[PDB]
Amino acid sequence: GLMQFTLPVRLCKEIELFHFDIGPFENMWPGIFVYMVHRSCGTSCFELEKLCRFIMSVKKNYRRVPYHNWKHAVTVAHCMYAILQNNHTLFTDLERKGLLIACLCHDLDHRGFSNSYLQKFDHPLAALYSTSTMEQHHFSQTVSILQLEGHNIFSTLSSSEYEQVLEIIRKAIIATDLALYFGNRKQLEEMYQTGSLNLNNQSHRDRVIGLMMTACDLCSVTKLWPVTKLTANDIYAEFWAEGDEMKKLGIQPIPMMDRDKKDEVPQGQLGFYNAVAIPCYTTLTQILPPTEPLLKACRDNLSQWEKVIRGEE
Ligand SMILES: COc1c(C)cnc(CSc2nc3ccc4cccnc4c3[nH]2)c1C
Ligand SMILES: [Mg+2]
Ligand SMILES: [Zn+2]
Repeated sequence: GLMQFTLPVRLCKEIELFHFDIGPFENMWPGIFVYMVHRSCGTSCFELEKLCRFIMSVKKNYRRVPYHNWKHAVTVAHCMYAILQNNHTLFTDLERKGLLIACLCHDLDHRGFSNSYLQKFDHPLAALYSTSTMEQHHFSQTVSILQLEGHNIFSTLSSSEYEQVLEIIRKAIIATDLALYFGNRKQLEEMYQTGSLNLNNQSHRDRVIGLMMTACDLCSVTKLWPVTKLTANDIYAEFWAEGDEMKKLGIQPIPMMDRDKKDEVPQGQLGFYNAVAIPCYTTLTQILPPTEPLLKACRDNLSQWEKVIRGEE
């Protein structure tokens, strides 16, 4: 009850900044997450025995893939921590509980392959879930782990609060399907400009939470340049393996996944920042002004990719 987690001084300070990197010491990541839950939610939000057992079961159900791994889960949860901390009063007690857990679980049991690859392969998950295939799988796995004896961190919620939190986590995880991001952001853009955006409207809150999930999920583009650049190696390591497997099915992959088109990475990064990253953090900054450091970090990184193209690095 009186047991806090404490980090070393450099981590205690930098963990509050949007651009924090959680470091290469895997054994510290669970404590970093518990620290963030305690400061974000309270030391009473969860029974520490059940939370610790939830964390270690979630860790076990992430695989050894280059990018969609346990480091990504904790990284995405840290970005959500920074958003919630910088927007103290805008979120309910249930939303703060649900969203950090949602981020930790958002890519559970990822195999390193896109929804398109599962469909073209004719993978069983593609028959079970026709759209947002992996994201429906990730939520399914989250419910499974919550139902293990000793793992139900929500047990002290009432029946209706339990149903509300699972529903927050479900929409939050579905919203990390990038196919759905584009329409979600256009709607939030119209609503903000015509002035109809209303944060007491549940359907509006849902949309805003969806954008927060895209922002946290893409947060490698908001780090210091050396982190952004080294994470891009892991992202393309997964993509190029998928392209290899497309060729095995007799299908030319899109250039993003074809290792033979490495040379076009810098130009592909520009398109991604201009079409997805910048618009995402711009709309998020309009709705939640204190998230501006993410937009500023994203624009810095766009500038670094432009310098790569101009041969300056
Ligand atoms: C997970 O989201 C991402 C993040 C965070 C960073 N980078 C990316 C990759 S963006 C990207 N879009 C394209 C389009 C054509 C390409 C042709 C040749 C090489 N790379 C390409 C590329 N990379 C993604 C998808
Ligand atoms: Mg995902
Ligand atoms: Zn993810």
